[PDB]
Amino acid sequence: ATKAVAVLKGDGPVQGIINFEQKESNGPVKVWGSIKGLTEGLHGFHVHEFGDNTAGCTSAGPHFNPLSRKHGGPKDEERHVGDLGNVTADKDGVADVSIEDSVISLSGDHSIIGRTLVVHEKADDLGKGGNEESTETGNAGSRLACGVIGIAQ
Amino acid sequence: ATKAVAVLKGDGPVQGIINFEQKESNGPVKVWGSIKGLTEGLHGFHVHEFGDNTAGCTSAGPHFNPLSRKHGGPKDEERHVGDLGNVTADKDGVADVSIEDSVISLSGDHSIIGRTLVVHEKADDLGKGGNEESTETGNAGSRLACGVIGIAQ
Ligand SMILES: [Cu+2]
Ligand SMILES: [Cu+2]
Ligand SMILES: [Zn+2]
Ligand SMILES: [Zn+2]
Repeated sequence: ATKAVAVLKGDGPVQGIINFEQKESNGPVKVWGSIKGLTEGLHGFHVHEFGDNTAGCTSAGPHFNPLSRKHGGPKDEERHVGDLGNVTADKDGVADVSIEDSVISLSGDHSIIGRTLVVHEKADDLGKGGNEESTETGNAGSRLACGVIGIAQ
Repeated sequence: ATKAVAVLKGDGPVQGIINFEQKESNGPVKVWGSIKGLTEGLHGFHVHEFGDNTAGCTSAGPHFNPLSRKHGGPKDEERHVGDLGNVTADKDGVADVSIEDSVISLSGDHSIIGRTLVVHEKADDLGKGGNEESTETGNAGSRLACGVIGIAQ
């Protein structure tokens, strides 16, 4: 598709809306929106594999990683397709998202449509942490809110 | 995908988990699971165009209908790809879904992945209602619950 949307819900006060836009298949996807209820600071922002939220966010699985790479920042080469990095929430706990990614897409093999967008408790270290977790989850912590990425108009 | 899941939620007491499985790209989709909190009776059950949930099920748009055909039961030529008929809830208000559709798919053009599955307040007059409106919604009343269809493991 060329436009997708995800409504982030969770158990806590964390909630938000993230829009995805892709002008043309080969093109980079613009991810933009707002999330409220976050502690100020950095928070992991990733696209997990399954858009299954039967057990809330835990059922979403691990990072969408079809090229079986290790975890890293969104500008890194070795990285999961879903590693979108961190989003910063201000003093009022609001994160006005604005990422532009070229690895994820809204069509094809790397299509995130049907998968789960997840916002994390802590910062993602982008794989520069030094331990096994770093190159697997980036040590981002628990999943505060998540939502299935769907086709929008 | 080969498997997908939809967790139905709404602003009322209605909810449930619907599963879909597709053995091969060109075969029929097994749809199954149950909904609770419904009034005893038949209930419209269709796949709507958008997986947009920013405004509850309202933002889901009309029934998924790529081939621009008229509304109808699932057993018709002229029917919407998204017309899955009606489910029936017992006097507990539980509907046990067990459909098998050949028109909808979990991949390709008719892919329902990333869209919204909706359960209605009224029974679907499977288009044979003759109401000009009938040929659009089949007079299924309001959307009690809905969910963006996602890829599951
Ligand atoms: Cu994550
Ligand atoms: Cu409907
Ligand atoms: Zn990752
Ligand atoms: Zn229809």
